[PDB]
Amino acid sequence: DLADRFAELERRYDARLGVYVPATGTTAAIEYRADERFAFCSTFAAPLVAAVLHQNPLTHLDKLITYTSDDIRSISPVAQQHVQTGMTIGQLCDAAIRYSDGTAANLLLADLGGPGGGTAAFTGYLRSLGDTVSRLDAEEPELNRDPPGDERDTTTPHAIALVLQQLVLGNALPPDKRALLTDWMARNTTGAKRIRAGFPADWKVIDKTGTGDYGRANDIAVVWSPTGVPYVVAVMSDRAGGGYDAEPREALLAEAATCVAGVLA
Ligand SMILES: Cn1nnnc1SCC1=C(C(=O)O)N2C(=O)[C@@H](NC(=O)[C@@H](O)c3ccccc3)[C@H]2SC1
Ligand SMILES: Cn1nnnc1SCC1=C(C(=O)O)N2C(=O)[C@@H](NC(=O)[C@@H](O)c3ccccc3)[C@H]2SC1
Ligand SMILES: Cn1nnnc1SCC1=C(C(=O)O)N2C(=O)[C@@H](NC(=O)[C@@H](O)c3ccccc3)[C@H]2SC1
Ligand SMILES: Cn1nnnc1SCC1=C(C(=O)O)N2C(=O)[C@@H](NC(=O)[C@H](O)c3ccccc3)[C@H]2SC1
Ligand SMILES: Cn1nnnc1SCC1=C(C(=O)O)N2C(=O)[C@@H](NC(=O)[C@H](O)c3ccccc3)[C@H]2SC1
Repeated sequence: DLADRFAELERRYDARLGVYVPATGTTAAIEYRADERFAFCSTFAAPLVAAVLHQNPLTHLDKLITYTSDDIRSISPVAQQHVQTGMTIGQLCDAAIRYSDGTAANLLLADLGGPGGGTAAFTGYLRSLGDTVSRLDAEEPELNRDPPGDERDTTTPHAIALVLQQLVLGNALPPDKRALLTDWMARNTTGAKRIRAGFPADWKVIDKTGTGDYGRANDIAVVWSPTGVPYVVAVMSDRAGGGYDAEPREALLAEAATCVAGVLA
């Protein structure tokens, strides 16, 4: 039984684990703590890039954004290297997805604009996709830091799975913009040890990870079977029992994904 397996993983990793896989015509939804809130961490970058793509003509990707020393205040593997030249919106989208670049995410929030440095407009974008649960309240790095149980900067496995389903498999974006989002997630550099690790090599996986304080580790993915049948997989976790400095445990996500893959294979 899946729920027993997931509960065993929670005990193993001193963690809280949330899992959602939407139903298909032949598979029931998989749910474990699916409606409990967990911090987004960088998983929000996927719908953030969708929002920026949706909002603008595609040639907005070529607009140069300049930024300075006081803009680098979070892990930013790409933006730190390009601070002297600026980055285009397309480069920012690439970095935000593929490297979880926090400065890139903050600059994209600013590009979206409006109250809360773009966080209200981001939340509004999710509302437009029928998500009345998720909320973004802070930028990077603060959005990773809310205490366990705090609702700020949270989604749920169920909510984020349904959002990602619309973005990747549905019609939230026109095909040209959808392809940009999907390809950036396909070329992600941060997810090899999470959902990807739980699915056989002949399944395709595209994903966006998140990692935060209090042992937070997330991954949201779309996977395709070897015959092209897609599934959406959201796995979220935290480790409040270890306090603020608890390490994220990628292996919890890999094991959870292995259990999911066993059901879907
Ligand atoms: C196993 N796993 N999976 N996901 N997260 C983890 S471990 C959590 C984690 C730790 C930690 O110490 O344990 N960190 C560092 O150490 C910091 N390194 C950097 O800030 C920086 O060098 C960097 C950031 C990103 C890419 C390359 C370089 C960060 S990176 C996040
Ligand atoms: C997804 N991909 N990329 N490279 N190889 C693949 S798997 C082959 C494939 C499958 C399938 O059932 O094998 N598809 C879907 O599922 C249908 N749509 C989407 O995936 C779609 O919502 C989307 C359309 C346009 C741009 C981005 C996303 C098609 S797309 C072709
Ligand atoms: C309960 N127990 N007993 N023995 N092993 C365990 S649990 C295994 C384990 C976990 C874990 O994931 O569970 N860790 C963290 O999280 C990491 N802590 C830090 O990075 C940080 O707080 C720190 C870095 C340097 C000096 C002091 C603190 C390491 S500690 C090893
Ligand atoms: C790829 N890699 N390689 N080694 N470790 C990695 S992890 C990939 C990664 C992700 C992610 O998308 O999973 N991130 C976030 O989410 C952002 N979290 C924060 O900035 C954050 O404040 C924070 C960072 C670390 C510890 C506690 C809080 C960053 S951090 C880098
Ligand atoms: C670019 N790169 N190189 N290697 N991995 C990478 S990817 C980024 C990354 C870095 C880094 O260097 O940025 N890491 C550390 O530093 C390690 N942190 C720890 O193991 C950890 O917190 C710890 C636990 C217990 C005691 C002491 C330290 C890992 S975590 C992954």
